[PDB]
Amino acid sequence: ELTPSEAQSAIDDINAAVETLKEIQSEEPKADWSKEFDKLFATATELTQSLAVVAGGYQTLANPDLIMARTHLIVEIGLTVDKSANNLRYKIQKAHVELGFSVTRAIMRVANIGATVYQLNDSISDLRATYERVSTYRDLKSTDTATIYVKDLLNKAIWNTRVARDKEILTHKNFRTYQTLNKEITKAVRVWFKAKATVAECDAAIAKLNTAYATAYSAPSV
Repeated sequence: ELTPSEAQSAIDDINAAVETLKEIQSEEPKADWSKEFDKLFATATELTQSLAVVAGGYQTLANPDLIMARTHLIVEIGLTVDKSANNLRYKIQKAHVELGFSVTRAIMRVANIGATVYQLNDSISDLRATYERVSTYRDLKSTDTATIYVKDLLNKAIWNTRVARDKEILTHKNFRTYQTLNKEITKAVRVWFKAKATVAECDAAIAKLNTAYATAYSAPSV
């Protein structure tokens, strides 16, 4: 009942979910949700290999309702982490602990050789229920300690500034212009490393970095 075409669509959906997850893992490596990403990716490989057997016209006796439930759950894990990364960045840490736990449980289940259709489908429901619940949690106060999600936004600004510095400032600007910008980058790096930095300190570091880059970009070329 699972046709080769349906099996290939499942493969494509799984691979798209895995690429989304790898990108987020690159940007937020210490995220609570990423504890078991290694197991998830290995399971995704086993799942697409089993699907590839069907897409290739060979016959496997692996249960189709189970393979598709695992497929739907991997897709859901991808969707959940993507929405969380994009929408929950300033939520209190409790939101991320709870959503990370839901993601971790879902990964453990999808990799579990004893998983049932009911359990996999219930994991999909739990990811959705957990996302909806923690979405209503309160936001961090600017005086709270920055979570790793806020620190990752600062890190992104640091790296964005380094990339732009090498392509636009070192290439065309004064040595003093380059060095001044590097000093401002260093100030942001220190905030990023300070374990007790507040949300406000991270937001201020981002804003100062953007102003420093603008100053350097507007400098006269030579």
